Amino acid sequence: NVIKMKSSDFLEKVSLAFHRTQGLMIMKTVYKGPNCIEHNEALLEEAKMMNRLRHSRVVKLLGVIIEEGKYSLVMEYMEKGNLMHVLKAEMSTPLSVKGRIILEIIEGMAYLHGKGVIHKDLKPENILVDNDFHIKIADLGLASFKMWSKLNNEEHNEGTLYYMAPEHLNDVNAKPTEKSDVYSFAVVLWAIFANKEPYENAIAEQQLIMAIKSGNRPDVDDITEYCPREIISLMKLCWEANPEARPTFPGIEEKFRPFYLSQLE
Ligand SMILES: COc1cc2c(cn1)N(C)C(=O)[C@@H](NC(=O)c1nc3n(n1)[C@H](c1ccccc1)CC3)CC2
Repeated sequence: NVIKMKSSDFLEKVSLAFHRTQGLMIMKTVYKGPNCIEHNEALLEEAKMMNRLRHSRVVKLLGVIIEEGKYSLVMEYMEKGNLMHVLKAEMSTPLSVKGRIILEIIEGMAYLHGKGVIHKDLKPENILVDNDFHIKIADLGLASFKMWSKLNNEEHNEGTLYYMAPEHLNDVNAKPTEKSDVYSFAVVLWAIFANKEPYENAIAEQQLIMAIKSGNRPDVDDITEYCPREIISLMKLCWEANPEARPTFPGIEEKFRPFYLSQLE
């Protein structure tokens, strides 16, 4: 359940926050300025609906702060940051854990798709990791928070394409689908084993967009550490140019869970 929390609930732009009674949380204040009270109940219900997406692999929206001219969202604190932070830490992550993170991403995405939620911005920054290396899927760019996103863009307030299905590059009139997210997943799979972002040799945005739409993909030979052949096959399957040929997350799960259990766990 969501709390209509108050600024007063916290000790004296994104920022750490210590709730006076509940503890560490993440706050994004989305808006400062004129009153716009007419938006209040829609902002609250939208937060309620996002808060109703509950699953072990989906991040919890803990509270909102709705005040005279200050609107803030409050999220649970994931101790190890996002997945790229984890992949780029000095201490390595063993193959078993990488396999589990993949399985858990599949579960969160199957759950979301089960509820009719198309993420549209899946990427390592939206995959958060707790102290025990379990993951939760987040929506930090507010791609599913329609009203808060508009609130964030209002005039009187005070981006990466690596993971975008090629159908959406240079085409803002295509509607994203579940297969859009599957493509993103494919590139996340590559990042997990490369321990870095793809396309490091790309020079210009227009060169990248045109290259990916012509069929360029992340360089599989650039994976130095060991990567199971089945996982190389999965990412190639998941980033096929034809969206209708990419599998669903339930189809992915039925393949990868028995492979995870028998080979990587
Ligand atoms: C650093 O930038 C950000 C951006 C934000 C935040 C922290 N750092 N805070 C404080 C949040 O609360 C974020 N919330 C989410 O991303 C969020 N909340 C939920 N989800 N994501 C879940 C979800 C996941 C995927 C799709 C839809 C909903 C349901 C609850 C959105 C705004």
